[PDB]
Amino acid sequence: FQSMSDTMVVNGSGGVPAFLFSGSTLSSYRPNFEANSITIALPHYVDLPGRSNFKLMYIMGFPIDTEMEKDSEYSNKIRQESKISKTEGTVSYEQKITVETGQEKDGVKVYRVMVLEGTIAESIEHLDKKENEDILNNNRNRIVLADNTVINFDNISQLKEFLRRSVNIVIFEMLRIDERLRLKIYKDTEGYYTIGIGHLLTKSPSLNAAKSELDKAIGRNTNGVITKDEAEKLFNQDVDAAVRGILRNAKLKPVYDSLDAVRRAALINMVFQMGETGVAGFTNSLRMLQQKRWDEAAVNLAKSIWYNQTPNRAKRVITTFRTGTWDAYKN
Amino acid sequence: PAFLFSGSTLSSYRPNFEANSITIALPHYVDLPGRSNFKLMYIMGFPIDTEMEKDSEYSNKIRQESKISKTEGTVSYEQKITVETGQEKDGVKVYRVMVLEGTIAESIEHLDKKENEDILNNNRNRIVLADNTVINFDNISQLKEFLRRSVNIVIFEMLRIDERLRLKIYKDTEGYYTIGIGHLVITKDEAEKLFNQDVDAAVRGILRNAKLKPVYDSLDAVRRAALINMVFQMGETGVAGFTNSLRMLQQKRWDEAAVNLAKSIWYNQTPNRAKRVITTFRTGTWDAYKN
Repeated sequence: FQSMSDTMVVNGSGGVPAFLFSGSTLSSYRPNFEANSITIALPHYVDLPGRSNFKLMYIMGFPIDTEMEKDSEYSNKIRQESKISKTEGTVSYEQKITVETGQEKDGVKVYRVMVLEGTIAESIEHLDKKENEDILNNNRNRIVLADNTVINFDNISQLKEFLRRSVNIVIFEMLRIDERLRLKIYKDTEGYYTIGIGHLLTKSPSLNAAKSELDKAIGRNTNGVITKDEAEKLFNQDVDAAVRGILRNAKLKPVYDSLDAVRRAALINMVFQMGETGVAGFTNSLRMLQQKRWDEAAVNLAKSIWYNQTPNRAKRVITTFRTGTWDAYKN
Repeated sequence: PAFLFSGSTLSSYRPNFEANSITIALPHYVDLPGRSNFKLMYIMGFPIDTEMEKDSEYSNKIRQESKISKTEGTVSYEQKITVETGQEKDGVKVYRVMVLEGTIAESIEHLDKKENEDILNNNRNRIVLADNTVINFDNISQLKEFLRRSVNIVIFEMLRIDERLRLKIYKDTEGYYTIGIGHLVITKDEAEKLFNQDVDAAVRGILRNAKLKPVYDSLDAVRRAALINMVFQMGETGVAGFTNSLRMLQQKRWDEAAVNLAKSIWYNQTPNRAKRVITTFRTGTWDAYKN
């Protein structure tokens, strides 16, 4: 006679998903269903609010997104792929996104939702969690865009670095307006050679020393000129160091992680302007931001030499601290 | 339910959908053949059993509890059982199936897999019987002891005849202090547990012995009892020294063994027990003991 033994392992190319109920899911939307705790072990189907072709199946409290070629009752229709590349291209800041991990074969798709309708910043933090490392490393990782098209990534690292790019362009564009992008070396007000977006090259008065330091930074013979793309890299590196210093700061680090990445960037904006301890010495204005009283914090920030010395820039940053969007930057 | 999708399941049922595919990540509902009130839901290769008082599309009606004692009752060894583990809250039952319509012997071996320790230790264990009633067990050890008591029904009667069920401490025929059933005051229950333990021992000792393990695999449950019986009397090493007769079972030829056992000093030293065991070996039945 015949005994079936079913265990845990997933040893081959059948497309069974690995660690389907591991890790955690970040969701900005709660399901409800039933009052009995012990039936989340049972399948619960629900449509995602305001969407189409986006039925979810909840099980063990996790959302699973499911697609089928053959017409189905509980499965979604197959989603088309986006024309946004995985290697380059980005998704815009004001769109939510859904991050998934899982499998597909012969017109059947089963994907564990890791991030349900969250921001790019939130997803970046979420996928970086250690508990999630197992499910993201042994499955196919994709992003389901707002328009319900899909971007498939070759690996988790490619996705998160895609997302790293998606957030970082915005701080670049913003800072381009406030500080200027310079693709040739230029000597600034005090007499320091600079390039890109406010990147100091050297503490030496020699242009040659600057041209040499720029070469050292880019890793080629530049002759004092760089491309928009290299400038962006230098910027990203500078951003990363600015966030570094914000964490080593006792007054900035707290108000930092308590803001949405848009406001976090408004802080980075000041850091680029008046240095880390200058911004640090604002004190009273930070606490009002922490408390999420934007209209009041904006009023205190205006009461400053900074608002006085740079009116137009200070308004854009302050309006960015009111409405946690990039509304202040247009045209 | 802790570890709900951990360990392994043994099943005598073959589902009507593809195994080992992405396909199993979607739920499948089967209505177990021949069984009334026995809907199951498969997910990720595991069957989940559910009871709700409320009327439902993919659930079972609340199952009646069996009147069989969880502490000293048995289920007939001729019957398949289902073994489940899980939780109950507010009229709703969620049980992961560990053994689906398996024999008692199959269940005992499967519930001993270390991969299953965590889940049997941390949820409620119950047997769903052939007639759809259930025995709920206080803890998994009690279940294990229940099963063990159900397969040993026969070997117990055999050895209680040959070696006697003694409650108060008596002296074995070698100076050894012996209680229960040839075990080196208590109640008949306390003895039965010791016996289960000593049957475990003998079987473990038999497998671990090079000479006995192969000849033991080529035996049906009844002839196994005969072999276990011999080990209870003389030990693994003594039994294993019966190479002549011993090989005749590994060639499945009896009768030629029934007399090549009476050749022994063993037969001459304890003729009554030995004729019985020999007869048991010959017929592969219990007709030597049923009196």
